[PDB]
Amino acid sequence: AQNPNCNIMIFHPTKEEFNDFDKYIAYMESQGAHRAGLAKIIPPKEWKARETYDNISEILIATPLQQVASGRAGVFTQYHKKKKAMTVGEYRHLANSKKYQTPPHQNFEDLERKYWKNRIYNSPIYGADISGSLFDENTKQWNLGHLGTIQDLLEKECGVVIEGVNTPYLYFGMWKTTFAWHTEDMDLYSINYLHLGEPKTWYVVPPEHGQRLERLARELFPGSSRGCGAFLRHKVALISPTVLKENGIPFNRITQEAGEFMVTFPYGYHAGFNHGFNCAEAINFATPRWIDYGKMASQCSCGEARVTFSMDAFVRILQPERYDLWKRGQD
Ligand SMILES: O=C(O)CNC(=O)C(=O)O
Ligand SMILES: [Mg+2]
Ligand code: NI
Ligand SMILES: [Zn+2]
Repeated sequence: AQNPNCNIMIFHPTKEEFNDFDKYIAYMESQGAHRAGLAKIIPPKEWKARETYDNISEILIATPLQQVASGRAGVFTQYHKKKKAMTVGEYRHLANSKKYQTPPHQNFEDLERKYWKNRIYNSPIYGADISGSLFDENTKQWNLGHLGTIQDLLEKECGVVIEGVNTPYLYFGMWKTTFAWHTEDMDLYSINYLHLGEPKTWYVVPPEHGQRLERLARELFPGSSRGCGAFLRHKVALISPTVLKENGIPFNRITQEAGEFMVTFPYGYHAGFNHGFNCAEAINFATPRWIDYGKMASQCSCGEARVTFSMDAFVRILQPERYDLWKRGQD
C-alpha cells in the first residue's frame, strides 16, 4: 500500500503533466496521496493563473463575516457576525491596520504558536464564499472555473442526468481568519489555489481515521452533539493540534504559500487559518472514486448546515432513503 503513514505529499508536475487534470489526480492517488486527506501541488514554473493582480480592488465583499470565538484557546467554536459590505481594496486596508495586522514573528512555527495562544481573544473579519473566479479565461491548465462538473461526473459514472451547476468561490482572508473542522459537502474533493498574499496553514485527519476525530468532537462539544448527529457540517468547531495530540488523533499539518494548490480528498477532515491578507479560490470536484463516499456521507438534518441548490440532486440520487428527512432540514 502506498503512503501507509498517511503523510501529506507534495507534487511538482511538469508543464506536460499539467495538461490533463483528471489524469494527474489519478496519478497522485496511485502514489497514495489521498491517504493523507490533503496534498500540495506546486505548478510548473512556466504556468500562471493570470498576468497580474493589480486590478482586483473593486471586487465587492457583500457580507464580510466577523468570526467571534467562544470556549478555551484549544477548544472553541466560532460564530459569524454579518458586517456591512466593503470592497477588496477596503478589506485589504482593514487587514493591514494596527488592530488586525499580522504580529511580529520569527517563522511560521512561531506564528502558529501565537495563533493557538491568542486566536480566541480577537474577532478577525473573513470575506468568504464569494461566487467568482480570478483565473484568466486564457489559462488552459488547472483553471478552477473550467473544470469538469460534478453533475457531469455523476452522469458519466451512473447514467443519471441531474440539474445543478458547480462554480468557484473566492475567499479574502486576514490574520487569524479561521476555517473550522469539516469535510466537504457530500464528502467531495476540493481544490484551493492561493492567488496572492500571505500563507494559509492547514491541518488534516487521514480519511481512514475520520471517525476518531468525530468521536473526539462529540466529547468536546457535547451539547452540539446532542443537537445534531452531524454537527461538524455546521463548520463552527475548532480543536488545536495540542488537543489532538493529547487525545491521540492522527493528523498532519502544512503551510500553503501564494502560487500553490491544495487538494482535499473525500472524507479528509481539515481546518486552518490565514497568516495575513490573502485571496484564495476554491471549488468542489468529483472523480469515480468519490461516488462511494458520496453514498455514505453524513448529513445535517437539524437545519443549521443549509447548503446549495446542487446538493439536492446528490442526496436524491445517492441517498434516496435520507432524501425526505434531509430536505425537511433544508425547508
Ligand atoms: O480557504 C478557506 O477558508 C477554506 N477552504 C476550504 O475548506 C477548501 O478549500 O476546502
Ligand atoms: Mg476590481
Ligand atoms: Ni474545505
Ligand atoms: Zn445540524
